[PDB]
Amino acid sequence: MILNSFDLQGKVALITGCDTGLGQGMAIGLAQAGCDIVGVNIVEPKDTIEKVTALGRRFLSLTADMSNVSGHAELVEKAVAEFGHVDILVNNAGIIRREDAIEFSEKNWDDVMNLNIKSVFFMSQTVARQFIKQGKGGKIINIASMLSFQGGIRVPSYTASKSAVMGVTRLMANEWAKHGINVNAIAPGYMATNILDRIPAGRWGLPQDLMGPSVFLASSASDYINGYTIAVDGGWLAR
Amino acid sequence: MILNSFDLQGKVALITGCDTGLGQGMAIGLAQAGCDIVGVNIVEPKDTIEKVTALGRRFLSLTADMSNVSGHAELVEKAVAEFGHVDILVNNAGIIRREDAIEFSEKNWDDVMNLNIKSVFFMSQTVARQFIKQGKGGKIINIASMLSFQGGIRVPSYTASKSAVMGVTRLMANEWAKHGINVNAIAPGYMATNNTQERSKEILDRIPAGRWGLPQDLMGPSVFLASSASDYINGYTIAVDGGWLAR
Amino acid sequence: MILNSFDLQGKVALITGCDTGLGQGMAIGLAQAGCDIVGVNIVEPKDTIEKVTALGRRFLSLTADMSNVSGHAELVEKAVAEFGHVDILVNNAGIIRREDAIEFSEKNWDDVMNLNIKSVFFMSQTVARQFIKQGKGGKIINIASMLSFQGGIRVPSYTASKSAVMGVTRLMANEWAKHGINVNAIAPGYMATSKEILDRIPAGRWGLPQDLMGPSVFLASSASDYINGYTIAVDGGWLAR
Amino acid sequence: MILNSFDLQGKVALITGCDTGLGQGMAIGLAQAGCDIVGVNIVEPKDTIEKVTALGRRFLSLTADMSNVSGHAELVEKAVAEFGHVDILVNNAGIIRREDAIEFSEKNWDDVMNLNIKSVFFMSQTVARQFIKQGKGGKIINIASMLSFQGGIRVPSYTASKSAVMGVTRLMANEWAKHGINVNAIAPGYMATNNTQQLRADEERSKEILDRIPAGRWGLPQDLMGPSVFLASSASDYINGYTIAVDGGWLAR
Ligand SMILES: NC(=O)c1ccc[n+]([C@@H]2O[C@H](COP(=O)([O-])OP(=O)(O)OC[C@H]3O[C@@H](n4cnc5c(N)ncnc54)[C@H](O)[C@@H]3O)[C@@H](O)[C@H]2O)c1
Repeated sequence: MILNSFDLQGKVALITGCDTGLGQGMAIGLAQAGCDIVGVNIVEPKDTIEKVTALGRRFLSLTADMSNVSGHAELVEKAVAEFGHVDILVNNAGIIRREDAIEFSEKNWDDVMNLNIKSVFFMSQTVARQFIKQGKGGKIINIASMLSFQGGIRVPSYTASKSAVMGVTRLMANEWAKHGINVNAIAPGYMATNILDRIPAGRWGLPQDLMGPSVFLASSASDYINGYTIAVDGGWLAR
Repeated sequence: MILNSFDLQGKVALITGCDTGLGQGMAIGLAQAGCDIVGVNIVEPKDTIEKVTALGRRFLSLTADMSNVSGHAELVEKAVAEFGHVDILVNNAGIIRREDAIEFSEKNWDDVMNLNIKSVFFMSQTVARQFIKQGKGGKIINIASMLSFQGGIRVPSYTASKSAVMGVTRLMANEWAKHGINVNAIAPGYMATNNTQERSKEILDRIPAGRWGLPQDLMGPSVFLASSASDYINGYTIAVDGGWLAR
Repeated sequence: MILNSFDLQGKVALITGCDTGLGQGMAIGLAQAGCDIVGVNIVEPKDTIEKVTALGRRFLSLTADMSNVSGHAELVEKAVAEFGHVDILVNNAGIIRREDAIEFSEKNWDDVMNLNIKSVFFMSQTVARQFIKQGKGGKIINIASMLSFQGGIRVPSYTASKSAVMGVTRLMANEWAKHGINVNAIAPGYMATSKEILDRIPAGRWGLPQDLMGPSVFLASSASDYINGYTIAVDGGWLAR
Repeated sequence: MILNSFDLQGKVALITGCDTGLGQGMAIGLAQAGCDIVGVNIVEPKDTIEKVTALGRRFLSLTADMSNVSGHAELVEKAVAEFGHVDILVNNAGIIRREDAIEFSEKNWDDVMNLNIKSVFFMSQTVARQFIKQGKGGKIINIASMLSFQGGIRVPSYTASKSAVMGVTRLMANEWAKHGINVNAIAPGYMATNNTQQLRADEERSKEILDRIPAGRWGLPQDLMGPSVFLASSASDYINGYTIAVDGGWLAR
């Protein structure tokens, strides 16, 4: 029965950057579908923890700067100790820096790239090693952007990193499919979080809009989807 | 709770070409998710009917050449009687003709384009009107292809039609989002069906999944795109291809 | 010497739909680069002929409905008889029909598809047969749209046909590239051929027929020999935004 | 008269990585079209200098590590001092590192990203500042890849960087097109240069790729001369933010 394919009962999902907005939405969405949650945040995710534990699921709350790639192995070791396994990774921790391209600083380049693409690759690598050891496959969900498709303005490192996310998602699928690993991405549109007439849906997107697609991509219901980016954008890219 | 968003209890789904292969899979998947099915076919979908009814769901079997666009209005009327509404449409009925591009006949062009794109737009329109009348939105799922993205060989009208499907999917979402209608597409990879019956091994080694797709692989994605779980996805094509486009 | 690679002296270009605007621009640009021109139009391209012949180039004006695919072999035979060979095809003849998608007529579907994609495929087939006979390769330039990439509104058959153009361009390259035939497309942006739209064009101006002269000469020349199956946007940055 | 639009007489082009292969091809093509050339290389590009000067054009040879973004301004200042202006930038300097993704080292990440995307953005920024000062527009040509479109294997930082090139090309156009600056990219297909040397030595793999190139041949440096001149010229003035594949039909197949 196909509805069972969406059910994430007994699954363990590690979501970086889930204290608020989109990442919170996705963490709560995965918990609602049955996942226990490991969070990695720089801010304590109390509201998320309350909402996750209120569903009767567990939340392991890890505090770390995701840009420190040497730190990743331990984060995943702790998750594995606490739950026995890690099944799903959502690489949502990210930042944006706005400055005219002609003035753009090296700091505003490095900080964004270090988090939005470099740490995404290395965290995916770290978790994939654990998936392989487990031998039962795994799911990775990266977070792309409309700026994976279009250039935008004043955010060169964000556009670069998000375009890179879409590309590296393809490579990870190509290389790791043999390990039973799916790697896909969600590209949110313009979301009401920390233009409107160009959205066919006529509304801003919300964290709630990412719950369904994230459960879908985290579940057996999307097993033959791999290396692909799915726009959750109210039709932005269509117009 | 989010798992309730995938539940299609009480919905009616019209699927074209569901007697076999991919369409059969989507019809059955939609039925398992709670849908009553309306089939439109050239041959009786006997197996599909038995599997849909075995789940305690209803199946209306309509028979028609989908390429006849004047006959679409009636098919939707027949559905609205009996079931009372139509909430979901899957435009899966299609064909392919293989012939060297330099020799390609007008017949092999028209036959493919009439079904694969023309009939798809006009059926979507017909069902869209019904959606608007009903006033509670709706879902359309078109079927794209790897040949919406890549050219292939010896199938100019197929590549043309499937590329056109990806594009009209965008327009229909743009124009009809205001009516609460989501129009998306699934692009299957290389699937084991009648459509694809050592050349095989070269392709297979370029599918990261390492296996042909199956009708079962479209059940999850089709239920997803037919449900509230995908409400902010519109005008978009999702590849279900085992990583083909990634390689 | 690379500038020689852009020189189209001795070449013959068949352009459909070149009486005005973009098609006229492309025919003139090709003529400026050295091409003699064969036009196919519904009416005499009088102004285009004047401009081409003023450059010292030949113009053969054929009058026909490009949507009649049974007529193509004759059009190509006439071009080959007049000049001895045909080297370049530009499939510009096209139309658009605007009408709400929910009300869209079958006539406004058929009319647009017959010309914008069906005739494009069959004209390309017709000319490709001639290219293969000649044995010196050839060039096909199809005309795509921003609506090959985006949906638009009120023009279902236009979007269908132009999305199809981008796809069939890929397939024709796949099959014919081995013969030295290059099949590519130009996707013009918003051309002068309101403020809301300009503010989303990075270049901050409408495109002009002259903006297609360089790209069409490039894709018709030796300078683009390893480009095949590809659509090039000439859009002032529209798709980037 | 349109052929004049391709003529780069009086123009000055700065090409990074033009000692060999693709970059050398583009430098020579630009020089054949009339450009004086500024090279930025790790060693003196003797062959390229020979060929460019034989055409009657000037070659300013700069030796520098393009990954050092602090040194870019000085490179451009030298160019401007020599010729009075810089009109065209080709961001060709790049590397690739092959290693299983599951094992991929931090070094193989950083070295590739630093050159292939970071330095590309900052060199573009440096030259764009000069274009704005001059007030006569300018051309930037970035170098994408088939791996801007497809994933590949064993080269995560390459795929990341080249996908990022396609994206930043869009943004740079968005911001700078108003100044008559055109930022575009060329995506070479499978070209017979050092980067495909190992691949081409494997007879079996070589044929599997070649059989999937519709043109039925590998690309060569000469195949980028025309497209680079085009993108560096007034003939492409309404093309902006776009990546053009020079791939013999690879992406079409
Ligand atoms: N590898 C693949 O199988 C693949 C890949 C991409 C897209 N597709 C598309 O998926 C769809 C399903 O094809 P398939 O793979 O199951 O093989 P298929 O040929 O068995 O499916 C075609 C379906 O359409 C029906 N049909 C044909 N002509 C019709 C007509 N005139 N009116 C009504 N119904 C008609 C057939 O009876 C059948 O049920 C098609 O649109 C196909 O082009 C398939």
